[PDB]
Amino acid sequence: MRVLIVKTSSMGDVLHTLPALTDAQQAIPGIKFDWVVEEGFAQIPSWHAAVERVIPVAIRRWRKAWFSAPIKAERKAFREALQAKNYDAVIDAQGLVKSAALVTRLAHGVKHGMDWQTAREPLASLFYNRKHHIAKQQHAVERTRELFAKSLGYSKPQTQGDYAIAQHFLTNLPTDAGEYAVFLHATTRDDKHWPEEHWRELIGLLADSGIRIKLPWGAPHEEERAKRLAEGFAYVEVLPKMSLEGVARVLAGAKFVVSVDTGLSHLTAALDRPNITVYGPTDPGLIGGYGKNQMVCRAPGNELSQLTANAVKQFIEENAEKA
Repeated sequence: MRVLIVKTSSMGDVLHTLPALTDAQQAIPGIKFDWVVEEGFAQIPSWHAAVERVIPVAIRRWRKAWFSAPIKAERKAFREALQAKNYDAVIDAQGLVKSAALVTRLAHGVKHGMDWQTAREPLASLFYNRKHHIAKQQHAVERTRELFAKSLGYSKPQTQGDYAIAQHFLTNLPTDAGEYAVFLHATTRDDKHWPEEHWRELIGLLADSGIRIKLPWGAPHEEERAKRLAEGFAYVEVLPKMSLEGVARVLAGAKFVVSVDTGLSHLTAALDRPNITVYGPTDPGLIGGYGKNQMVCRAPGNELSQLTANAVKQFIEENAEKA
């Protein structure tokens, strides 16, 4: 059986889809999935054993010069790749009209997706052959697991979802795995960041522990902050720029992680690494991580400036058993 997955964006949304493939591979021996995903996240699906072909898209980039010869060429190559195989099922786990009309609609095979009552955008339901009702009030991971189970004819397992991508890295973990923690400081919005002053204080508190701390960056402003945080601490290192797979490997080797609500926090969760995520303006109950060793640290008044490093360390210490 070969199934096509349409779930292109939000690194977190892509990662939250992994447990459903695991369920499926366990219920349907031999099943393989092809996956249409945004180019920036294309490496993620390749880490799962049940994935065969990864078909990258770049909707936002293409949208800015849609009919230019270059993009025109890219899109043609994309449509040809997308329509090459006749699938036993196409599962749109995105539920957005944009991706349903540009991708799902063009695939060959019975198309499954969320119904009018439960799709992110109700109208998206019209592009599917099979509309499944997936209760909105549950974690995104469970919703996708339910969708796959309903689309493929098996009951969703009662056990904790398993992303099953850690095994891809365990074979080649960094030589210093377990000797360091990773602090994920970069995110998408001013108020979602934990003040640098606090990050530095937390780092200071771990000075005599013997632990090393590594800081990632992917953009100049992020590197600049990383350098400011590492300034003065010999046990802190600013990582070189790397691919998503590269940072995933670093995360795979971290004893634990402290992070803000950001894409890499969801990656950390997918790799089964103990993680303390600090929340302010965003609600963990609505958009938090899935993983069991994923810990939620709420800032007082949903204001991260109010979250002290002492509280975060105290938090790490009373949740140490989890880590």
